[PDB]
Amino acid sequence: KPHVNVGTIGHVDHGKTTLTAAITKILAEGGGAKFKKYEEIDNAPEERARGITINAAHVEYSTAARHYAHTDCPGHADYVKNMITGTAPLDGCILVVAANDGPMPQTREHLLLARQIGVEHVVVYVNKADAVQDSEMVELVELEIRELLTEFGYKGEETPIIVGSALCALEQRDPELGLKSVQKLLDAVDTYIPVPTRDLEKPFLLPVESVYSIPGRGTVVTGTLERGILKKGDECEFLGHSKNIRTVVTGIEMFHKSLDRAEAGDNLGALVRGLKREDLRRGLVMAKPGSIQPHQKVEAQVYILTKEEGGRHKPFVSHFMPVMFSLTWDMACRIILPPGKELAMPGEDLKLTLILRQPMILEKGQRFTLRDGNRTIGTGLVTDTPAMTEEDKNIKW
Amino acid sequence: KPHVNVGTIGHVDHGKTTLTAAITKILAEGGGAKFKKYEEIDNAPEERARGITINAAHVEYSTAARHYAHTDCPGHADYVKNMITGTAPLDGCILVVAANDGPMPQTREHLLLARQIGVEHVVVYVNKADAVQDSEMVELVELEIRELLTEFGYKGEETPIIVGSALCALEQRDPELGLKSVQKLLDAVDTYIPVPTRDLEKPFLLPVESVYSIPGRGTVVTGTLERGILKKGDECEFLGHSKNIRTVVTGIEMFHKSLDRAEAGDNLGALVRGLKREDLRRGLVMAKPGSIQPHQKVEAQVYILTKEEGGRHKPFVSHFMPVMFSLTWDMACRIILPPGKELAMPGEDLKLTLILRQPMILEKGQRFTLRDGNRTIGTGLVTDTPAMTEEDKNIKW
Amino acid sequence: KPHVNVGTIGHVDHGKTTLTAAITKILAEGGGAKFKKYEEIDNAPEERARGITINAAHVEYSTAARHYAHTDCPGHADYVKNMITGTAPLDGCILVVAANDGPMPQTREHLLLARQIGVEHVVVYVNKADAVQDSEMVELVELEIRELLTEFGYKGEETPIIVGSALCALEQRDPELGLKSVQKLLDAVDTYIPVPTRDLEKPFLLPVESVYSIPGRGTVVTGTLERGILKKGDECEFLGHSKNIRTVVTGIEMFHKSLDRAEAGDNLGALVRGLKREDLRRGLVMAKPGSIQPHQKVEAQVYILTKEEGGRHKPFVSHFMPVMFSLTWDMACRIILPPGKELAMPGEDLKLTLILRQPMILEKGQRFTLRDGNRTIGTGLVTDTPAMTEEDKNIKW
Amino acid sequence: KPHVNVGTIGHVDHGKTTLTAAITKILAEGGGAKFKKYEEIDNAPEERARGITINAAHVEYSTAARHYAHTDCPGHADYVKNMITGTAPLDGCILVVAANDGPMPQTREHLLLARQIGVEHVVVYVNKADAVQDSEMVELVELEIRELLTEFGYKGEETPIIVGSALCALEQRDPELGLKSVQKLLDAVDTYIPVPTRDLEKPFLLPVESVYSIPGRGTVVTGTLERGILKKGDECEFLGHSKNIRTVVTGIEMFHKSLDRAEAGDNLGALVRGLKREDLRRGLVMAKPGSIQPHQKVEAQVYILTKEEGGRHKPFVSHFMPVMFSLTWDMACRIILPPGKELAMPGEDLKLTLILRQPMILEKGQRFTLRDGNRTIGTGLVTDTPAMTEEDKNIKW
Ligand SMILES: Nc1nc2c(ncn2[C@@H]2O[C@H](COP(=O)(O)OP(=O)(O)O)[C@@H](O)[C@H]2O)c(=O)[nH]1
Ligand SMILES: Nc1nc2c(ncn2[C@@H]2O[C@H](COP(=O)(O)OP(=O)(O)O)[C@@H](O)[C@H]2O)c(=O)[nH]1
Ligand SMILES: Nc1nc2c(ncn2[C@@H]2O[C@H](COP(=O)(O)OP(=O)(O)O)[C@@H](O)[C@H]2O)c(=O)[nH]1
Ligand SMILES: Nc1nc2c(ncn2[C@@H]2O[C@H](COP(=O)(O)OP(=O)(O)O)[C@@H](O)[C@H]2O)c(=O)[nH]1
Ligand SMILES: [Mg+2]
Ligand SMILES: [Mg+2]
Ligand SMILES: [Mg+2]
Ligand SMILES: [Mg+2]
Repeated sequence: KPHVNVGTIGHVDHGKTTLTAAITKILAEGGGAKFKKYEEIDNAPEERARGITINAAHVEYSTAARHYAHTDCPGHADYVKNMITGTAPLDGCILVVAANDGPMPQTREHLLLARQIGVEHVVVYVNKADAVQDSEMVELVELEIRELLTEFGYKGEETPIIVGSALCALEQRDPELGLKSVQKLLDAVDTYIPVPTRDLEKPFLLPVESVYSIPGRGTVVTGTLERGILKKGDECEFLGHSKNIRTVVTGIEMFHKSLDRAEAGDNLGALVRGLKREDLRRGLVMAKPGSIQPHQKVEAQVYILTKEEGGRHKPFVSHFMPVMFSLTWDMACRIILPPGKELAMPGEDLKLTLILRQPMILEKGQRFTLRDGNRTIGTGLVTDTPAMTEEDKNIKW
Repeated sequence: KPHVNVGTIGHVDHGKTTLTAAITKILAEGGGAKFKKYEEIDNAPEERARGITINAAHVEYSTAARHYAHTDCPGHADYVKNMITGTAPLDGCILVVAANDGPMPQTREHLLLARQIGVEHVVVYVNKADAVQDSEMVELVELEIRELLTEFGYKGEETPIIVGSALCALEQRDPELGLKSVQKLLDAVDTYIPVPTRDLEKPFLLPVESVYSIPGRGTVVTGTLERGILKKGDECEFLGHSKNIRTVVTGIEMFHKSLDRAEAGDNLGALVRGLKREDLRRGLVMAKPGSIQPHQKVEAQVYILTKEEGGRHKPFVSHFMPVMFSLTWDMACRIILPPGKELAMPGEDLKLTLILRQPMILEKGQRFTLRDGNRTIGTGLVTDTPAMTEEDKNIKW
Repeated sequence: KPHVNVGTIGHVDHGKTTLTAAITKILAEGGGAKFKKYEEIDNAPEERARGITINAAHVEYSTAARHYAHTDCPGHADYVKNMITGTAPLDGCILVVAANDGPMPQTREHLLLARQIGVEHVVVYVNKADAVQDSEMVELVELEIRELLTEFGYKGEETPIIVGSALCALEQRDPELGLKSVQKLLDAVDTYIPVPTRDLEKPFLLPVESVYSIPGRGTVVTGTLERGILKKGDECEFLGHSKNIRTVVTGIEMFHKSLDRAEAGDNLGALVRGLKREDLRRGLVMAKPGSIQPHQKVEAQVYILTKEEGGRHKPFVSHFMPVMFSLTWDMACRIILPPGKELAMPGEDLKLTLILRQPMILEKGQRFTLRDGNRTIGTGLVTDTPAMTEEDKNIKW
Repeated sequence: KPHVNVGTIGHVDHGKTTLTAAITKILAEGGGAKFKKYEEIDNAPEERARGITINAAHVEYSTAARHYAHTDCPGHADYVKNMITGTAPLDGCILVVAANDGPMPQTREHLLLARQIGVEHVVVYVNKADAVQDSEMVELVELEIRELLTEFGYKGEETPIIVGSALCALEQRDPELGLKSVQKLLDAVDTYIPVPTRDLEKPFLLPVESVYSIPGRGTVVTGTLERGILKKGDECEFLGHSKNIRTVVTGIEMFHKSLDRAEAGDNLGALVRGLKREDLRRGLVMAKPGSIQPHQKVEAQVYILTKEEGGRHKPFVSHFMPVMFSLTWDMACRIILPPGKELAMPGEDLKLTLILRQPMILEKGQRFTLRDGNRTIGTGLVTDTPAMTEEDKNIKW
């Protein structure tokens, strides 16, 4: 069946793990010798991805329509890092909000992060409906949630909100609160969360990994199509490093065979017309003409690694100038702390403003790492590509 | 129940009006029903919108779930002008493709136009299935349409494609091809085409209509919130006329009453901190900080008005410099004709590249008119905001 | 007295009309008929049926046992046209063969036609016995006739053969040859030619004349039961137009009353379970399931109308495509002329092969007309139902 | 004396055997139809028709006008299997109906089988008139029987119905009910039941037994002409294995001599023009062009043999592909238990739908066997040739 990656988000102690466990138990009830229990998921593995350690539980379960890869994390820190470091792909989120607590600070942070990483669809599970002494408490929280969703870019009025008790469901009790709510939840997830797509419909985008030439045929740029479809003869535009080159792809090569087309995910060699090897370089991005434009200024959510993770031992102030690695390029940039913030502490995550020396393909949602010296000092997510201020372009380098 | 605006699109003679008539007839079966017949719909009345005449038929029908306003136009020129002019809202399109003919030129243009004007979802009706013997043909056409959808930005694999005969449906015969296809079509419309929204979850955006001052209180900008929600105390940013002014909305007023918030559709006066009346002007756009960026170069589908439509008398050539009006602003721009067109054919639409003298809010899907002197010679839609090339700078006036 | 439709057949000048006149003469004595002189019967009135003109004399006479409607026609062409169109229904035929001339071409053609239209009983009158020198001739002709009878499907051995002189009978002379032979002929007719039946034991067959709906009850098809018995609750199948629809007849209505059954000859409305108006159309035949199979190709003896009969003025060639009308249906068909035949001349009858665009109920013995636009150009009788050939199926309409 | 195959049919205990015995006496007394007593007959000589067990009692007796091969079977199962396998050919049937019981289930089932096997003539013996007091009971039973006959396609109005007591005739008492009734029965039997005929008038049909070549002369197919007449020069068509080949019989060989014609029952060698040995194969049927059409779907009354008879010791579901043998061909088929039936128990007969991977000559009334491995799991009789559903066609073997 179609595969979908989802995850429970929401403030600590609201029931994310209980829901996840209840889901695995309910769906694995149609016969099953082994399925992850609460405790087994509450204490999840530690995945060291690029020096950063994040405790995350990954369970799999299937509905009558889709196979799901579900991640649940023990603490808020795991979510922040995980969502910013783009370790676990995500097509949709199950926002768990304990009825008796209502949206909490982490509830909002996760929503922001889910929005910023590209999640456009969320399903809300108002958990702990068993511990509620007022049905008034429920109707009120749903309203607050829909407004919260809209506040964070989601269609609050369209978002499915299921009310129930993940606990009752996990301990197979009071079906109207437990089992039923979870079924209603899974149904909402099957219908509201879109199935992943290789985004073949978006303008092709190919980060140039390398360049080479074949005597007698021309210059070839290699790379993996991150999205769209590249067709032989298609017009292309290379962007980055303060340059814009418009030409045509006269040939596509994969597995030593000439092809008429390549699609997102294909590692290919694109033969381009007229251009010579010195005209191109790793770092440029070949895209459908006019589909994207380089950005030199960006706002990004950035996790600053701790010394343990191999990052900085001390904080840094505005105008700190590490080198940003994103896609296949690397570019020097200047970090600008938010108003107030005088120091950027290691282990801390914040919304930073980054200005690259030269405009590069830096799309919203695009991930990057910051390196100073030979170590990674931060990992981030582009959240906005604000307009370069008059003072910004008057920056020194 | 929910109201949704839809319309049939596709190449002439593929069955758009027959399908429309079939739908009305079928949904007319019982209740307080008075439906329009083929002839009535085919002989679409003309309508004038800002000096531009268009033959368009409008019918209404409701499924069990929604009410629909449906637009069907006789000729291709009708759709081109109607979709570029932005006369009415379009939440979804019903792309009609005749099975024997397969996708044709107008099939492509309408899809592109639909995507450009903002239609995110279309449902496809492969018509005239009755006129085919080889289901082999139909299968190929469906595959072809899915690639076509993907080619134009729509999720081809996800798009509902219904095969049938609008004629059999209209003439109440061969139900598997007729009635049942129409029922499947309407279901798909009900489920795949989103209900309109006021986009309250999007970043607030307020095109400034005017500016005034209240002694002892401050400067006020007036305008109608185009999307999102504005709250008293919200940080805001004015964009346009090469200016980036960031401040805060300290007061929102409507009906001579102060408000804590306003949302899309509200015509309001927004009191802003610090700024003076000379610091602002009609044409600027007040938006959530960093949400949008002004553009100076844009690609657009532009309809060149006819001489009798009040358009220009002499077709203009590349580098013509009309004045662009969009939102509440006006700005000089330079036009660059498409590669392959030496002149802007009157009464014809084309893909122009326009460069504004100054960056202004010009979002994709945004409409604008081009005026030469006091007369409008073209009305367009932003389709892309390409990277401003070094050459595009060197151009003067 | 039961009623039987009979008629004389046989070669021109063999004595059909004289015999017919002799019969009325002999029966007029006892008041079982009004004597019609040879001259009155010979100068047969011209009649017009669906434009087709044929001269036929109709006389009525009664034997003590039955009442008879006797048809006698002047020329071979009248017989051919009459039998192909079935203008004068025949329950049995009196084959007249002149002993002095023996079986002739038309003797064979009439027996063949008689067989093809469903006549199963023929009594023979070997006429002009007064002109045969001896029995050898007669005895030999009789033998030849019985053999001929068997050659065309009849039981030559059981078939009554009366020898005599219709002329002697008519002129009341030579009692043995005349009077006695005619009385013997009539006795044989009374005995060997069975009274007509409604074929109530045959599988019911109801050509659908129209379809209508009764709110709260369902879809009703109307038509005249051509044969068999239809009972409420009976399973039925609708055949034709490449449709295979099986259901049950849940109601039978005639004279605005609900009936439990109807019989051949009844014009009724059959309420059929589950089907909607869209499922059915005039032209389909409702029949006992599996009782009949639609045919798409047939051989038929076809009379091509002259322009005076409203037909074509010019001959047509092989592959001509009129529309065949039979029972309550109409269907395009392609005509294939006989081997050698290069032109179908108006006023000519010939064996044609017709292939329908779609299989329809078209049985051997079934009649049809061929129309080109608004005029009937041919009227035919199905004589065989050959299976479709590979190239036949590969017909382009 | 002419020979006519006959047998009694009717519900159990209605007096079939008694009537049989009563028959062997009345004719063995006068002449030498040597009677066999009730017990002899009642305990019929169990016969085997290809493993298939059939307790059938055979008896011969003659009437001054004919010799008869009369068969009587103990249980319902015997008749079903006997008629389905056609082990004992029937030119006519003697339907026994207890006048006190009237038509019962088996009475109807036997009439249907009789019709399904081609029996066109039945004589009815209303038995046990001695057990009935009122004459109304009787006349009512006769009316019911005539309705029953008509219901099954027989001419209920002309079918001879004899009332009496087979027990009285047998025990020679009450001549009116006994003797005189059986005398009336036999007279009706001699009169109503016609004499068979090889049928030399239908389109020649030659199931191909084998193929061989005569170098310098051509390909020869051998087989016994099942019907019609084949003449040298006649055009022919090979049907089966979806290979429609047409040609001409350039030679006929029987008894090592070249003949001009051959007729039904003749085992011959047919030399066909142009075709090569590879072009033909056993199993194909050579027939007059268009005279017959291959069938890939069929409904049939199939008897599922019992393990004792060699059938699959277990029942089979609607999804089973045994191999079907009929005429000289063999073909894999998919059995489709009718909607409702979930299994096919051995020893049980039922209407089945059969889909052959290829269109073979399988006419209604044609017999076949079904095999699993080298075991015959069922024997059947084709009763209907339904159209292939677009579903049936999309069948993968
Ligand atoms: N009463 C009640 N307690 C619940 C429910 N769901 C979870 N809990 C309890 O709340 C605590 C935190 O739940 P847990 O799933 O670990 O929260 P997480 O941090 O979001 O994963 C545990 O003590 C759970 O047993 C519920 O529906 N009702
Ligand atoms: N055979 C067939 N003709 C159709 C069907 N739908 C429409 N048509 C015919 O196609 C022609 C054009 O249809 P119309 O609805 O006016 O096309 P439009 O130009 O797309 O509006 C008319 O002659 C219709 O009767 C269909 O399902 N089958
Ligand atoms: N000698 C003789 N002539 C006869 C007899 N019956 C008819 N004819 C003559 O044969 C001719 C044709 O007879 P008619 O009845 O018109 O033949 P039809 O064409 O078959 O109707 C006339 O001249 C009749 O008088 C008969 O029994 N004997
Ligand atoms: N009263 C009466 N009994 C009869 C008559 N014919 C047969 N029976 C009885 O009915 C029973 C069944 O008859 P049988 O010939 O075995 O029936 P079958 O199964 O149709 O062969 C036996 O007990 C017979 O004695 C009859 O004319 N009158
Ligand atoms: Mg947890
Ligand atoms: Mg139209
Ligand atoms: Mg005459
Ligand atoms: Mg018995």
